[PDB]
Amino acid sequence: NSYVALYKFLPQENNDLALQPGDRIMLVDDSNEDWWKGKIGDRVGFFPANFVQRVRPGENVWRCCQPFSGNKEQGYMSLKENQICVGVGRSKDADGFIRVSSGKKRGLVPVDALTEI
Repeated sequence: NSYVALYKFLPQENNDLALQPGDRIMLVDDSNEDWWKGKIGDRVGFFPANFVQRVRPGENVWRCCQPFSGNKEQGYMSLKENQICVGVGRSKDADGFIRVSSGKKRGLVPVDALTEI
């Protein structure tokens, strides 16, 4: 049931849940395709389904600290500053990169383009 927020979300309705990038969220209800219910702290409410990503046990959450332009055809994923990424720290490679997922995309990014939330 564990997710992370990818983007800022300001509540529109009383029943909404405010999100900040990097927030850990417990999923409560994904029965609607557009609006999911979840919990952060003691707050519960709705947010856009596409604003979150799964985080598995033993996965790290990072934010991009400098932009990276990546060649997608070779398996590199471009990053914008403040973009949220999920991966496993010890999977970093011999060449200064690491594979991470961000939203629906995945690829190699520089280790030095990432920092802890």
